[PDB]
Amino acid sequence: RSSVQYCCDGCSTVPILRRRWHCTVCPDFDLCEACYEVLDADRLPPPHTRDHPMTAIPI
Amino acid sequence: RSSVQYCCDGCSTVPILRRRWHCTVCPDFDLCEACYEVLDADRLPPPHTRDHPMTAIPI
Ligand code: NI
Ligand code: NI
Ligand SMILES: [Zn+2]
Ligand SMILES: [Zn+2]
Ligand SMILES: [Zn+2]
Ligand SMILES: [Zn+2]
Repeated sequence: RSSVQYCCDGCSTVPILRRRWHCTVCPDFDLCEACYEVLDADRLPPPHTRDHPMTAIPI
Repeated sequence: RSSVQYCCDGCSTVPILRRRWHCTVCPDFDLCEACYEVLDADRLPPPHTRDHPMTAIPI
């Protein structure tokens, strides 16, 4: 079956499991826990920027 | 990001990797390689039946 899943925009892991750090500003941007913790601020995929508020959403 | 992935109707693994055994008759039915090889038809969710032709589709 076809299933909607969240894929990390930092590392392309899919599905993100347990929780996803979601951008409140971008249209459709999510990070897994590891990317949220380790991705460098100047290496975020544009147009996401480091000032965008992120929220932890249960999967 | 939101992403369409294939989820196995036999074991619920998602994404199916490599290839998916896809039902030609049902609306949206897929098995991973492992389920296709070892699950008996009585274990598969109605309305899928053993006479439905299945085709291997690369992921
Ligand atoms: Ni949102
Ligand atoms: Ni089809
Ligand atoms: Zn990631
Ligand atoms: Zn953003
Ligand atoms: Zn399976
Ligand atoms: Zn079927």
